[PDB]
Amino acid sequence: ANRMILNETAWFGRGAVGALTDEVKRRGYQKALIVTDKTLVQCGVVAKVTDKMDAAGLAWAIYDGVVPNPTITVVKEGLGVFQNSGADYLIAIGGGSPQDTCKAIGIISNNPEFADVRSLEGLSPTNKPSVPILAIPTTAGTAAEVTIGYVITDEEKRRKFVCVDPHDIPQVAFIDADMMDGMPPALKAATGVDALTHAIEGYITRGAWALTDALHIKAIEIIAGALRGSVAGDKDAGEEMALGQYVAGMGFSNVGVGLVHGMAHPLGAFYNTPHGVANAILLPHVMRYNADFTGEKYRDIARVMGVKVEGMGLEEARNAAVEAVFALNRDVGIPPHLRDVGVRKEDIPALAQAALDDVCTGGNPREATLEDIVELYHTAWTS
Amino acid sequence: ANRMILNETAWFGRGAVGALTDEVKRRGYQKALIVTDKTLVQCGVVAKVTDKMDAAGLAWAIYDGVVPNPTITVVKEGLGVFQNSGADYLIAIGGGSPQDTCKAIGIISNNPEFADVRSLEGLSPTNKPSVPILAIPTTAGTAAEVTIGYVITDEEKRRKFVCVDPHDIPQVAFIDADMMDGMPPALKAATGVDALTHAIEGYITRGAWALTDALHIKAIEIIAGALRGSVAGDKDAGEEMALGQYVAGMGFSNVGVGLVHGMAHPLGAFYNTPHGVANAILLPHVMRYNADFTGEKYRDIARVMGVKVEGMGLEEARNAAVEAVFALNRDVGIPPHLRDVGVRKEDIPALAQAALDDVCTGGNPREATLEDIVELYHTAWTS
Ligand SMILES: Nc1ncnc2c1ncn2[C@@H]1O[C@H](COP(=O)(O)OP(=O)(O)OC[C@H]2O[C@@H](O)[C@H](O)[C@@H]2O)[C@@H](O)[C@H]1O
Ligand SMILES: Nc1ncnc2c1ncn2[C@@H]1O[C@H](COP(=O)(O)OP(=O)(O)OC[C@H]2O[C@@H](O)[C@H](O)[C@@H]2O)[C@@H](O)[C@H]1O
Ligand SMILES: [Fe+3]
Ligand SMILES: [Fe+3]
Repeated sequence: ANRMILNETAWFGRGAVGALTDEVKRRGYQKALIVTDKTLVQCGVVAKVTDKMDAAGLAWAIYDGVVPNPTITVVKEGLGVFQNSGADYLIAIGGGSPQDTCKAIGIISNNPEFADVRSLEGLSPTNKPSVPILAIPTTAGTAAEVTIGYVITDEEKRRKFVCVDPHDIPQVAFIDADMMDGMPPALKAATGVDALTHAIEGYITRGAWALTDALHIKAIEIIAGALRGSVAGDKDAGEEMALGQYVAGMGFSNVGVGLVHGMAHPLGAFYNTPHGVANAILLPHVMRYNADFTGEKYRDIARVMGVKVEGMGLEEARNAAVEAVFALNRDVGIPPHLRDVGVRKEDIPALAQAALDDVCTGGNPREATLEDIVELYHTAWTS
Repeated sequence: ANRMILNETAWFGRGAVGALTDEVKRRGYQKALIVTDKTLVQCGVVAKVTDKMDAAGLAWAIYDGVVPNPTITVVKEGLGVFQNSGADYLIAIGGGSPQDTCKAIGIISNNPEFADVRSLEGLSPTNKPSVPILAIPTTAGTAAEVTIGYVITDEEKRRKFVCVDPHDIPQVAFIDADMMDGMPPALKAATGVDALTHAIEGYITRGAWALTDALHIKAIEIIAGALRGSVAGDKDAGEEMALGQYVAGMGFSNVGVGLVHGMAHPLGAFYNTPHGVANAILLPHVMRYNADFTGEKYRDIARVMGVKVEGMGLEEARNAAVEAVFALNRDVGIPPHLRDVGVRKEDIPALAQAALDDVCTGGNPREATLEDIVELYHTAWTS
């Protein structure tokens, strides 16, 4: 049998954060700890929520110590602030980095034996549900509001580790493009191709079945339809992106992804590479590697990305899908090679070993060796 | 902004009830009341769960007093057993009738002021969640396991009333075709077209939006593909129906249905007509009537029901959508006329009034008048 973890309650559309104060009152919670980052505070995005909480008369403290590719130190610091604050619930406001940090804090608080943080890696054997989380994404990106996965950086061991736990599922998700509009075009592109990567990897993942197939092929159609428009400042396309990224979440959380995420994670660990930029550069090269092990599925990807596949042979349709991704990356301004984002040639062996051991690689529909991954890094590295 | 209530946890596929004993142990629950009917006990369907519970040493009691179109009397009786059972959670085993009875019991148990049952009608103003419910459907049919609506028969007022309450959502759903196989062909046919009615009405309902559109159109595709096979005893067909009927639920719960359900409920109240048969006979007639208020959506329906809709204009396509429904009904042995199932012509005015006042009607994409519902009943009634 196949398990699906989803949000019991989610609110969708511009003004969705409007529903937060009523949801909190209904659940009888006392005091929030908002988990977020310096930018989202300074930019006024956090105030969009806190102003409504102030008006509703709902108490909150804040932790904005989160940095991109959040570290063990960031988690431990956040858990301390959560403890000193007297909060009884969590509000995650931001992208994957603040939301993953929130999940770790929420989990360790009710599962104190995991306080070293790195011991959460894998299928965390937690006995207790997280401290309730209310989740408000600010990127059109990670779907952390609906997934059971979170990614923390172990700096001592220079690796990103994936934690997978149904106990970390937020009680309510607020998916509001008014929280997303501040994203610089480059961030919309990076988080948008992260979402496309979730949906493409999820579509072809080893554990894929009919329900996740339906969710993923819909997310690919929405994301591929909307991302250029959203990067160009189109407000309706940003709302479409907000839905597409979430629908990708509903799928990949529950079945897995593949070698793109496997190879992206060590780039974050080694260089602090933005996760979506890493995914974006790797994705077409990994799709090529995986192509002959995906059955009819690249035909579907090509069709909902705007290719006429009607009279195409299967290998022709597979190339069309790969080229459609190279073209999207070009159109939204992601550079074509890993060298362009500062990946060192010397590091490929260590990166390849880290990728081989990443939790995500297990879902890849083609079984990757060390030599395959070394070669993929090289192919993606330069022309 | 649009709200989605879904199951936080759900298990899908043949053998999915195998996940029940672990879900109960992880939630620390001490004793179930199983809410079901005598037919499911008799056929050993209930034993498929209680045998697994016995092996895991999990305590249960049974209430099997549920009848089709469950009554205020049945709810009060089951409630009485729950209170004297010492149970701390519920397992609903059966179609809509047990699952809806189970939700009424679980709501009233934790919201005792609703003991008269009829005070639940509409957006039930409950302050507390239901007693936790684990939902196991045995028809390929109502999606009661994932919806927030339940339907009780008021015998003194001769009407079915809808109770809509986020507090009633089951904690875990187990969607297991093995629990469904024993449906007589006629029951697979009726519940299957109920599922199709949810998906079609959900797709064209007034509250419809992007997420519910994608769920409903996918559910129409799965059900149109699978239903003939499942009725004829095909294993895989039955598993596809089990998924499709659930996917329809994920949508219609959250946005509504229309005049088919509005007109079906009075037939249940007046004659105890099976819900699915009532929906089946009415569906193609009401689609016809709605056609001109559904923009392009009947184009999409005809397509996913296997009609080459390429050359066609909007009215060609609209009519093909309707005939695709007409044909499916015939093939699965559904009476094509209301007079076949003992609907009396004299009652049509009274039925029309009840249908105009049924909440499901409010979601209908075309705003119905009394005389329109009178005419639709007459159309659906004759040979
Ligand atoms: N609406 C916004 N407007 C402006 N800047 C924003 C906005 N939302 C986020 N940012 C900024 O974008 C930068 C990247 O934020 P992240 O949270 O790191 O981005 P995201 O891609 O959503 O999350 C990545 C993280 O999630 C994991 O899945 C992944 O492994 C990685 O750790 C930060 O400086 C953040 O302040
Ligand atoms: N697996 C099965 N095998 C054999 N018989 C079965 C099975 N499942 C159900 N039945 C029998 O089918 C009959 C109809 O069962 P219901 O639960 O009434 O059917 P369903 O269509 O699932 O629910 C209808 C109810 O749901 C509401 O949406 C609607 O208003 C109505 O009250 C009953 O006699 C029941 O015992
Ligand atoms: Fe990702
Ligand atoms: Fe129904």
